Amino acid sequence: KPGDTFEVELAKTDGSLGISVTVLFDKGGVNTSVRHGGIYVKAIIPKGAAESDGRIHKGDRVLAVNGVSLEGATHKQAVETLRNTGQVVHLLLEKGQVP
Repeated sequence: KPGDTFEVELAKTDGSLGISVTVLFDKGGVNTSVRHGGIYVKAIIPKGAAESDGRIHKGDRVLAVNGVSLEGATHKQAVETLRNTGQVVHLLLEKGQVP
């Protein structure tokens, strides 16, 4: 559903995740304005990964990484955790909105 939680198994082919995420670019919130934002996939850069698996698009909400809630994280901290994770990263997402 367009706000469902899916722990996506995002497998890195080589050059890290294909998702360029932001924490939240403050323009309110595409689902959570009164609530804190998590992390958002801003875009997909080739690689494979998100685009290849075909789950994540340029607007899905990232809640966490394998249950490690990204609440109050800046985009870098999210990605730092996404770099601490190995070849296949599990991310806890919610369906976002597309551009």
